[PDB]
Amino acid sequence: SLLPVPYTEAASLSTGSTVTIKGRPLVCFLNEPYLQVDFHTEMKEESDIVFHFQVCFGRRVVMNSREYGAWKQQVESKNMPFQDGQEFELSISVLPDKYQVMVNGQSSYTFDHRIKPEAVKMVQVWRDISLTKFNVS
Amino acid sequence: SLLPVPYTEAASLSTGSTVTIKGRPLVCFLNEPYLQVDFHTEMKEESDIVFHFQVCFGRRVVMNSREYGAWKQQVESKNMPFQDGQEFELSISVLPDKYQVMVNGQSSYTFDHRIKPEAVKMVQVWRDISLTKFNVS
Repeated sequence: SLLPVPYTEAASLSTGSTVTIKGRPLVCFLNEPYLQVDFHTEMKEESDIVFHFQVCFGRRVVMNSREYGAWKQQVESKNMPFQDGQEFELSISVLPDKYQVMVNGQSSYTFDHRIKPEAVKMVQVWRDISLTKFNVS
Repeated sequence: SLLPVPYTEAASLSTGSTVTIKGRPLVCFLNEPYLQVDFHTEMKEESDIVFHFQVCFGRRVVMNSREYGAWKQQVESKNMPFQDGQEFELSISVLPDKYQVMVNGQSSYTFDHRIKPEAVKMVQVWRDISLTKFNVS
């Protein structure tokens, strides 16, 4: 029932789209496992990133974009709704002005659009998780 | 021919021991894949770490120890012998005073012993790599 990780899926997004991910960190929070979700402009892994969401479980979350190969202004959050050793459900909704990140049904992070979500062609979910579900509305 | 990752093996070390790892990052350096090698005091993942070696490919290496659950003084290196998109051979040798880390046959990092290497009971190799070989002399 596990999906391969790194997980790559071609995707198209617009206002109203939701990306839902169900997974579990591979190790305890003391070990600082990571989760990364990247919305790419092309199927290639080295392409630009419209939205980069990286969790360091139990510590912090960083968000950014990678434009013409360069990381832009990093946004950091210490909000940590993820629970040690538990399965999580993460949903990323495309709103007119921003992305809204729900964790286990709780609004947890937002990121204003820097590039139109229509530029997205691929989503990659990777780092230290097992993945059971991935869906795009 | 691939080994499972995270990879955990019971181990005993002393002066003269060598831990050899052969693997490949799962993604390009632009994506900053990580490699982590931890020498633990017990088979449990949450146990103390005598030697923590973490690579952020193309950026930096950090080394530390985790004693009674707390990270101690971090050591950082910008030395980056690892090559983008290539298979690497990493060897960690236990010398009387320190660990010596060879990357593709080149001495690349050292870390003075903070705890006797005889305290090690397990080695864990994890993060964003595929692993083809793991050996302890």
